[PDB]
Formats: sequence, C-alpha cells, structure tokens
Amino acid sequence: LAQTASQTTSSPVRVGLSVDASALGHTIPPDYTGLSYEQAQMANPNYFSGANTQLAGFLRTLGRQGVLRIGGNTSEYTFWNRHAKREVITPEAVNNLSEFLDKTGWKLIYGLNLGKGTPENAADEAAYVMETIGADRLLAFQLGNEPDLFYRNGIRPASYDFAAYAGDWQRFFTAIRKRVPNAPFAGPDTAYNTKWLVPFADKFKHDVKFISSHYYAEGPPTDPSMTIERLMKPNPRLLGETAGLKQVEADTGLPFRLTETNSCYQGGKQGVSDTFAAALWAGDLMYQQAAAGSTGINFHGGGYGWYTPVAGTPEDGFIARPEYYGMLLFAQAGAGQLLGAKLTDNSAAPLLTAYALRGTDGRTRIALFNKNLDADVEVAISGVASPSGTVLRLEAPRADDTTDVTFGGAPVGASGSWSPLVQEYVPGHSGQFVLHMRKASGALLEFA
Repeated sequence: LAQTASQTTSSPVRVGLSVDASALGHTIPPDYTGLSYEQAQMANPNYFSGANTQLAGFLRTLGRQGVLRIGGNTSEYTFWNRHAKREVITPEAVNNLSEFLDKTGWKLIYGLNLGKGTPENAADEAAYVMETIGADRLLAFQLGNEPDLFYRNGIRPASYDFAAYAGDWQRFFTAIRKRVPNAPFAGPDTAYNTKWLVPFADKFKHDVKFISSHYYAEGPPTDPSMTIERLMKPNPRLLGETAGLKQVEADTGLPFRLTETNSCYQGGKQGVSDTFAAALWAGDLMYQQAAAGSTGINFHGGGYGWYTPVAGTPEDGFIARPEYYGMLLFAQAGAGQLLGAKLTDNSAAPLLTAYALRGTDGRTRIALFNKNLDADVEVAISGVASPSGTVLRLEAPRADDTTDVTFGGAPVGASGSWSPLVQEYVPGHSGQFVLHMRKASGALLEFA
C-alpha cells in the first residue's frame, strides 16, 4: 500500500452527492454476483474442474458467494450421455463441475436441452446433476435458453409460440420431477417480453423458484449500433424491462435474476465489449439492477470472447478482461443495504452514477461510476459522518483501452489474485467530503 496524494482534476463539473441513511433501498444478497457460460463448455471436463484452480480463483475474487450459470444457445446442441467418456456431456464432466463448485463456493444454474433433447434425457441429466452436485449447490435447472428465439435457428418452426413452449416446458418438468422430485427450476431464460415471460410467470409460478431474464445493452441489429458513447448512457429498454420484472414479482411472488447479460450479444463487439468502458458499464449495471430489486446477475462469457469477464483456457491460463474490474469493484464493496444517494448540479456530467451502501460490516460505502467520457467531476459528498474515508479507483488511460485497467492501483494477477496497492484518503471538511474523478473512471469509497 503506497500513500497517494488526493487526486484533483483541472476543470471538473462540481456536483453534489447527498447520502440519506434513512432512504432504505434493497438489501444486496451475498450471492448477487455471477457469471454465465455456454453449456458446450461442459464438453471439456477440464474446464469446470477442481483442477482448474486458475478459473476458480477468478470466481472467488468476484465473490465468496455467487452463481455460475451454464446455458446459452449451445444448450440446445449439448447432449448428456451417461454412456460416454453437437456436443456431449459425460458423468465425468458433471463430477468435475461439482468439484469446481466446491472450490469456488458458488451455486449453479444448469441448462437442460429442451430445444433438441428429450424429456427423458433431461430427466436423466437432471438426476445425475442432483446426485452429484446436490440440492444445496444446485439453485435451478432451466428448460431451454431464449425459447422465443428458437425459430431464428430453426430449433422450432416460425409458428412456435408461448402455448407451444408451455407444452414443452410442462412435458420436461413432469419428466424431470419423476426422476428428481425436489428439482428446482427457473425460467424462461429470455429477455423480458409480454408474449413469453409474462405468461410464463403466470402459468408456472408454483413450479419455479425465480424468473430468469436476459439483457444485452445492444438492441436489435436495426436499433442504432452500440458504441462506447451509447453504452455509457441510460438504456430505456432496460428500465422498462426491469419495471416489467418488478410487476411480475408483485403479481406472482417470483423474484428475478438476470441470468445472462453482457454489453453486446454474440460474443460481444470488438472495441466496445472488450474495453474499459465495459467495466464502468458492468459495475454500474450490477448496482442499477440491485437497486431495482434483482436477486443477482450473470455476465456471459467464455473462451476469448470480446465480452468475457475472464478469458483463457486451462492449458494457456486465464486472465481478467476489463469488464472483470467492474465486477471486482462490486465484490470489494460487499453486500449490505442500498441507501439514498441523490446527485445535484450534475446536468453537465449526466452519466455519473452513484450508489450508497450500508455494508453488512456497518460501514458506509459509495460506488461511483463517472461514465462521462469528456467530463471530470468533483463530488461534494454530504450525509456521511466519518473520521476517515478511503477511495479505490477503477481506472484506465482511455475508455476504449483493452488493457491498462487497474482497481485500487493494481491489476488482477494470476488466478484472480488482487489486493489494493494505492491508499488514497478522501479530503474531509465541515462533515463533508470532496472526491475528484477523472472522466471515464470509477471509485469505491469506504468510510470508517
């Protein structure tokens, strides 16, 4: 830990941030964080394996609790075979996934093949997963990924609608529950919509534990193309879909989890998804959705995909990509209850976001994302009474950098190793604090 003088900017937008400890928001659960991977990865039993110490380390750094979701479009192409040693999942791969979950302490959401597989094979796969992973670590099975898009791959004919999917879902559910009477489910594993997710919740609310939603900041290929500038801005589709999920929860009692998300779909967009801007986007998204009452999040990744939080292979090793650093800020903040944090005088720095948290350890934290690409900010923080605040900064020299990303003055190292190397106090005077932030940067404040 090197002592760093309090950072200042030259011509910052001067904004106010007022924390209100009486303005109680949602309590972030300890297993809020998570990752999503393609089910095809289970064709390689070395990937989710107790031998894959590197990857397990990266997950542990993201959270002592969290959820690993395995699914995606490859779940319609991935077939369980009890009889084995298009992709195939073997008992070995399931065995090894159990050891991986033990090393990480994360829980599992596990996709079953409703698009092309049989109910009986899903039941057999579910039975083996329940046998080996066990009820404590298995959070939910999911019956197909994005069934509303089955038609775009010819997985279903263009006529496939909710009524056809409900029939499928029920056939699979019934078969699985004969083999696994305690099998938990979530669904429908797609983006919020009125023709699929709403009726799914109404029909199957007694049969699922939670609603599973997807979200990509990139819209349809028709909507304006995704850029860093757009990724930093509010997404009205997100706000609307989230409100939809909250109304489903009110109507059905089902909580929601964002079980597949990233900046751009289909592996991501080079020069957006693989950049420091994705750290700012992802960290801010985690808090935005937590403040909206989501139970958690799973950022999609794998391989060396543009959007993957963690890149690499067991043979070559794994590294933290820029987006991982946004998740790391959330991890270091820890869980607790969100508080009111109102920004003022901020029209000239409108993409700055801030979240205040009463941590489970009783300390106040504030996560700030200065997503303004061209405005530094100077934040006058009121409503916090503390003798000492420290800041850990989330930084890169340019918003589009693919590397050079640090948090707390350090990169993440091998196997998820991270500790802060720069100590910076937040200047305090008259019961207030003043924090400078560069354009396109993040900060985590912790008050004693």
